[PDB]
Amino acid sequence: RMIALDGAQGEGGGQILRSALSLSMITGQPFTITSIRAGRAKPGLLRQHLTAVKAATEICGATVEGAELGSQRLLFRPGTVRGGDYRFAIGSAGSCTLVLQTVLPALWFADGPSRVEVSGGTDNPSAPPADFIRRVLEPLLAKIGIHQQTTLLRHGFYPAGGGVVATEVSPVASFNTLQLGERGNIVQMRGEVLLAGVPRHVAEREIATLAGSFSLHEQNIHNLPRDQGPGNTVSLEVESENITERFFVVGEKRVSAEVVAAQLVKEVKRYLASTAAVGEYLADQLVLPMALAGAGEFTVAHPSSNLLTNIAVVERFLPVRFSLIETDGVTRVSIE
Ligand SMILES: Nc1ncnc2c1ncn2[C@@H]1O[C@H](COP(=O)(O)OP(=O)(O)OP(=O)(O)O)[C@@H](O)[C@H]1O
Ligand SMILES: [Co+2]
Ligand SMILES: [Co+2]
Ligand SMILES: [Co+2]
Repeated sequence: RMIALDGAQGEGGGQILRSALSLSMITGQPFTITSIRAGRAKPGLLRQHLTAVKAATEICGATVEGAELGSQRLLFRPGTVRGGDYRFAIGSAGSCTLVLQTVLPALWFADGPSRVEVSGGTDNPSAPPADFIRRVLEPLLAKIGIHQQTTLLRHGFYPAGGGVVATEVSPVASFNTLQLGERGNIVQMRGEVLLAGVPRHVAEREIATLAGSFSLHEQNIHNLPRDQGPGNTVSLEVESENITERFFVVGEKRVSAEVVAAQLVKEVKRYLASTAAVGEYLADQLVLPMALAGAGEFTVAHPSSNLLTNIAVVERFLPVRFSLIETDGVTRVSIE
């Protein structure tokens, strides 16, 4: 029939819509969603979300209502998913990777390989950076039997954007079972600073802060002598025995370089303070792929609203069921 979704679910952001689009294309099940981001400062469909809808529409030849900027209602009726070479432009500093997050799962079930290229923002503060997708998520997808490779072609910063991200995807031959338990011992911690159109000395200060708190196996400075810009992100990649995570902070307008590294340090020690293998963000991004695979599990310290939202949406579209059991401040998310 028709699946009616409440956009106010969880934190009431764009996540429910992106996950809905993915699952609708895959299952063929049509859906309607009201109150899309209705509680936000900038409510309704933004350029990122509209581009996500337009991308999903082009890929499966969908019947759509309300695909417009600021629209808080969408009706989406999917058709047949087609593999191929796709290109989309957000037209702002909107997250390229979140647009990719939307349509990539559908292409896992295509006839042949596909490629999707999206232009826009590349290092948004509240989205997975292309480097996170490539180095954290995708190695885990591969273990599940999903083959996609993401490449950042060009960096785009707020507010101009102009960045470019592309992903290559092959159809899934066979799904597998990935079971992530405790995080296990730390193998390496790599610190990285991205610079573009901002003072050079900034990077050296930020790395010094990191090394004092963890001692980095790598201290990397990546200058972008182009515009590009202006932009600055500080990352910390945490490689443990059974998993690799990555945390980042975007150096902003007013804030000093000394503190942006410090708040990254706090965020990382928070992750380290738990035995949880998966961070709060990666947790919500593993729900759909594990659901589609029919099995799998992971541990996370504190299940976010986006995590629980993705679970709820999945359960509406798929016959899979998630159990969430907490053991000593750590939550095991498993498919029953
Ligand atoms: N630092 C981070 N590293 C990796 N992934 C992240 C990070 N921050 C956010 N994400 C991911 O980006 C997505 C955020 O979804 P969400 O809909 O909340 O976007 P948003 O930027 O909060 O905008 P809004 O919520 O207003 O729509 C989630 O999948 C989350 O896991
Ligand atoms: Co949000
Ligand atoms: Co490098
Ligand atoms: Co780079």
